[PDB]
Amino acid sequence: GSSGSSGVRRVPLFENMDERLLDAICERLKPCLFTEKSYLVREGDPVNEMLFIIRGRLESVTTDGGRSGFYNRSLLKEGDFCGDELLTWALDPKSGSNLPSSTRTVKALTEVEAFALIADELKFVASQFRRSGPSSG
Repeated sequence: GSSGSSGVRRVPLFENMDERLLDAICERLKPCLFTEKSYLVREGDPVNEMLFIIRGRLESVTTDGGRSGFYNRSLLKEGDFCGDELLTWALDPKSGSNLPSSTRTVKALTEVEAFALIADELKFVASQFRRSGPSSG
């Protein structure tokens, strides 16, 4: 592609995370791209890997709940992350009830450009670091 400036500019997700944890997680980033009819996250289904939107577009759709009609369609802005729950999942070792779940169902309508992130590698680097303490602050 190009490889220049990485997203996660001012993302809250990586608030507690440390640089070392970033690079590590970054080093995990694998070369992959999403095409038409490409499902990133699925509501109700487990999450194997997370996708960090670097630069592209996507469509958010829901099934459960809703209002006026059916399936509330929507769009995500730039830097929008899906299955973010995974991030926490890894950050949460206590949570050992199978892979996490997505918040909504997103798809790829146009050529998207982002990387992939496996929970395993995540949790690994997550636990390895393990930086929380007796809730200080």
